[PDB]
Amino acid sequence: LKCNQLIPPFWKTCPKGKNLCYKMTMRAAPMVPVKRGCIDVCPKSSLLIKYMCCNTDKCN
Repeated sequence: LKCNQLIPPFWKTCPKGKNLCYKMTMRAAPMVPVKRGCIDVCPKSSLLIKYMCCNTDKCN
């Protein structure tokens, strides 16, 4: 269970508990990928920022 952060080859193995990941793109702008990382589950997405969470590696 691992996930890529932004774009060039740089992913990381997620820690126990957090077998999921995400990609916080901004809704303010179209979908600007600001954050990306290893979590468990997505928090409350803000109207200004979309939290694109998943359980599968690479998805972010």
